[PDB]
Amino acid sequence: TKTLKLRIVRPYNSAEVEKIVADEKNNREKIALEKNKDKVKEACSKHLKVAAYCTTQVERNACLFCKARKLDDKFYQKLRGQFPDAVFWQEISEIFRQLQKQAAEIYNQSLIELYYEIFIKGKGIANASSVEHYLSDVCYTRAAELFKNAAIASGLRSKIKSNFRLKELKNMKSGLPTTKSDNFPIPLVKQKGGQYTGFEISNHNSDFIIKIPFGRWQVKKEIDKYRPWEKFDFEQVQKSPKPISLLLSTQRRKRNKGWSKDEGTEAEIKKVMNGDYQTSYIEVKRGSKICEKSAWMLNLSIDVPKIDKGVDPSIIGGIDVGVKSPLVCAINNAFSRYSISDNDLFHFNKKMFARRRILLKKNRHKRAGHGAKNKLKPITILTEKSERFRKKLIERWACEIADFFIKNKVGTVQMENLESMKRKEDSYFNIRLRGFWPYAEMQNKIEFKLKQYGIEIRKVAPNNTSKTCSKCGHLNNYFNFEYRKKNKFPHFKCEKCNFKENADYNAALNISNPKLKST
Amino acid sequence: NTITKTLKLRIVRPYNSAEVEKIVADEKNNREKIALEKNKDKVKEACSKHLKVAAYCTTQVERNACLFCKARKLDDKFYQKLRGQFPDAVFWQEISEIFRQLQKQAAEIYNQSLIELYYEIFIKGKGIANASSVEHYLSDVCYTRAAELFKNAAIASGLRSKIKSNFRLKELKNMKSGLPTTKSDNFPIPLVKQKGGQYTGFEISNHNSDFIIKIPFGRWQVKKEIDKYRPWEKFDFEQVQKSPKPISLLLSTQRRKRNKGWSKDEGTEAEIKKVMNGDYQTSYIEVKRGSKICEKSAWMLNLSIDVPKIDKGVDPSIIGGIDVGVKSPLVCAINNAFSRYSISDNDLFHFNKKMFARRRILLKKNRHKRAGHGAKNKLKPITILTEKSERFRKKLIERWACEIADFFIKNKVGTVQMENLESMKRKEDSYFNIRLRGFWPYAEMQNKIEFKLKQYGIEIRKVAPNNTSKTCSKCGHLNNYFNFEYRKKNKFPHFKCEKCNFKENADYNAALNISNPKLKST
RNA sequence: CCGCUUCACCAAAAGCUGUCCCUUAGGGGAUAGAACUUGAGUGAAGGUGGGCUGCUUGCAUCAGCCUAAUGUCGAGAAGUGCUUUCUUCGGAAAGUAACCCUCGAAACAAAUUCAUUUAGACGAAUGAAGGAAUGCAACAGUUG
Ligand SMILES: [Zn+2]
Ligand SMILES: [Zn+2]
Ligand SMILES: [Zn+2]
Ligand SMILES: [Zn+2]
Repeated sequence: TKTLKLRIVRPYNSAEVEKIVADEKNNREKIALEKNKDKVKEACSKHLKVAAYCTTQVERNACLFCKARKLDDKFYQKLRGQFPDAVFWQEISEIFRQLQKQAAEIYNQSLIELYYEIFIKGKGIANASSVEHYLSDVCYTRAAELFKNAAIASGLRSKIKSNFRLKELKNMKSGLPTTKSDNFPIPLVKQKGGQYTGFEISNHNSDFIIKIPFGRWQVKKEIDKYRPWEKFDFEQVQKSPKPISLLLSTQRRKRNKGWSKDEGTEAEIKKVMNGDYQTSYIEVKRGSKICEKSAWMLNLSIDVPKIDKGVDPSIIGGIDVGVKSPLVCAINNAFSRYSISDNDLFHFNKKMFARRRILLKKNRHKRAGHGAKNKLKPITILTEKSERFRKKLIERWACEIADFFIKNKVGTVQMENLESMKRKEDSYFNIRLRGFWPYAEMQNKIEFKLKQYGIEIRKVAPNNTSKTCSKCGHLNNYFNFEYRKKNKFPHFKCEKCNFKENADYNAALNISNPKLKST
Repeated sequence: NTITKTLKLRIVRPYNSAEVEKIVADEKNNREKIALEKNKDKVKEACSKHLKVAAYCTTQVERNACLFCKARKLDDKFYQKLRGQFPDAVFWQEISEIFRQLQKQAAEIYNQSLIELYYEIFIKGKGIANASSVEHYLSDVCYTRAAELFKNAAIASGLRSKIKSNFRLKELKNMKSGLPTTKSDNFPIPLVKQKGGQYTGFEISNHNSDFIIKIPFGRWQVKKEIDKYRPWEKFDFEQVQKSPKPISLLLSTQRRKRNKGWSKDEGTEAEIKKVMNGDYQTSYIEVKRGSKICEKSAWMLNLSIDVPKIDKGVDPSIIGGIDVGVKSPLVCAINNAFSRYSISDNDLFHFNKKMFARRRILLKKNRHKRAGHGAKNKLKPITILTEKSERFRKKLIERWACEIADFFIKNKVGTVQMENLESMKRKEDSYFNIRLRGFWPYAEMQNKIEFKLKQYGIEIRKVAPNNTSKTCSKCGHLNNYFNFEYRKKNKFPHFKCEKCNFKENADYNAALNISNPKLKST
């Protein structure tokens, strides 16, 4: 099962109507061009670099040109009068808010009525069959006769059946969590197996076209003063449907910043469109980020069974020591990296050193009579307990690396060899931690943890890492470690590739290189 | 006309009687005399409170290296003797399990009454319910249920007043918010008794320079069924009028007497002093638990009080304004007398940055840090440091608010003008929102500054907030060039007018706009 | 050690200027200048550099105490997941114990009990009942 977040700029009614939209958008754009001959000098971005005569590019957010490209609902209303089946952005966003508040009201009121029905009249003793009877006989009919698409009512039946828990609240340990109606989409479920193909998603220019079936939604004569939204009907699909199709824009915003694309999900959407990857859920709500809380995205939810893979020796991992981290892990194929935390061990050594230097100043003439026997008594118990802490921390690190590789499904990791490891000046060790460390138990515990998950070890031990780039083995021999402390450990810039890289990840990439062999 | 407040104080012990308390006070005096003549000057640590009355020694100590005060401490076998001697007397363990049962039952009845009233308003009533219907259904359901379980009327009227002050009807009418429901066991019992004119409330008695409150209560009895599923439901709570047993508590004040402000008229010690002196009749009594300290939680107590407003020289002809700054957190601006206030002395954030580094290194990889023992323990260090940092933040905010109020009383402004909240979250010239991503809650800050200016009768006017960082203040010349990235790339300079050459602090302009009275409110 | 503080000295990847291109939505790359700044750089000094209790809280100091504590564990089985059995729509029951599964566990000091090798000290406890600093600054709170 998965949840996949895509965006929408506009509906897609037909071909020629959105053609007319683009054409008259460009027509107002060229009217803004030919009118602004030093009437404004903001030089909207794009508009200046394409064909214009303006002075200064301003940041493309408060300039006059895109407001002209921002179309008007007078023109949209005249378009609606030529073509009544050409619906637009405000119409679909009103329908979004209307269905969202509809489902939120029906959901919350049916929850509280179920809770009351079970626990105060019937005294808390019934079955879940009565819950399903309330579902089918009350809220299925309510959502199917408030809007005549019964599949949405079945999806709400599924949603409330998941969201209402009888046996939890039987002990009254908590309460029913209610929303502020900004956290609530609409189900729009179809069948999983075969017959209901699912939302008829097609391809477009690096983007998609959805098809969501509906009815007629006659705009009512009485637009209610108390109720600012409910004026539609959403008539029967079995009598007279009219499926709304929308343009699914693939722009994923990165935390209120510009337009970006993430491509770990586009292949999954293509797998939906070929015929496999049988999704059944289109959640329609706002985004959870800044300024996407007003623009309506879409959420495709999918289900796949647990198809296990295991590990394979084609994937070849690497484990290297770090300078900010005590260790790092790297895979030669994908990005797929992993740091190891430092701060807990750092604060622990800080407290241990502070305790030691406290005890080494309030003892020097204070505990008399014994000599340095009972002066040395409390530091030893500290050191056994510190050693047990270091052992448990190393076991936690080994289990973390094992979980990392098992999620990444790596068959074998090439781990850098031990005597070569300890004789390294670039490590996090031998800089602050001088030499006081049990390296061999760490290696043996890592190997035992990995072989518990069944992953072999290689001992490849190259001649010179930490300055050879993974893209091209230039052997950038100006990376002296003295130079690195002289530049306070800067990035690794492979100058022949113009390859600026986090300075230790490439060192971990050299250990994952399978072309060099073991020892 | 009046401003509400609460006072949080700690319960020391259940004050029992006059005779039994005379017995225990004389027993403390007896132990003091016994260890007075037991020590034939094997001691030189007579504490300061003892050198005046019994001094055969050398020096003074810090009132914890004493022995006579240590002799005043009472054991627990003598309390078992007092348990056997007086079965009518009350003691901590019984009162604590009473209050735990009361917290559990009050939370359950509060949840059941909230969903009951939501049902009888919106489901069966089809949403057809004005506010008078809601009060009618409050009195119809919640008071009847609470008097059906608790034979007290005080707890019943308290639950009705608490649910009335919690069921915010208009937001759940137009679907604007979420239905409340509690989760925590730290749920305070409301305890309302009225106070208007021919009634007083709870009988505050200053017996011997201390504080004794008197909660009316019935004669509880021991249960018979003790089910294994729910342990704490183990009492009966019989009727006040058939069998009154007033639980009377003692609240600590010895720490408050040693403050700088105790012989004054404005610090909260003077409100406690007037509560001792008859007036400031309380009405609303919360019984919380404090920090979990040493296997036995110290139950706090909250005392409502309707203080009259301090006059303190108010004349709303004078007008001042405040902002959010970039060098100071808050800057205050006087319209005409050219007076400015700022606060630019604290080292608070390396502290909150070490905790946030610790939270992030716990949070982002929680998978093996402390697993196998629930999620209440898995976030246990985080909860202690978040509560302590929010307490530090609230106390710094209240110190800021008192400095602001002292400034405005020093410059005699009768009414202050403050920004709209919907703009304050979206105001990126702030000293906040650039150092801090999602940390600070500003609604509580504004509530504290609103209350602290209300404490001198200075009113707070919501204003038109639009583009205040660039509109000038000496003359309204509308210098709309002073953009955000323009401000960053000029190294955060002075704002200067295009034609006044008004080179002054930009945030000080951003409040001297609001300090000019010509802005209409909203 | 210190990604602790102060002082002094020192280096510039990160920030600015300026240049140039590419879409210029997000911004991406390099070359010369300065130190506001930075530094997990150097030297002198001191300093829990984590907490707990001290009677509502915070900072600083002080008295005593805990710390492997960002740790490690105790008990369970309300819930999540998983196995088996049934109606086979949909859930139940038995477990299992992996779980952002549930409840918990360190911290002033008098005094008391029981026990320990020989009145000293340790252990297990006991557990509220004004036994507790100084100085500044405040001190409506819950719920949503
Ligand atoms: Zn523009
Ligand atoms: Zn390379
Ligand atoms: Zn004394
Ligand atoms: Zn101006």
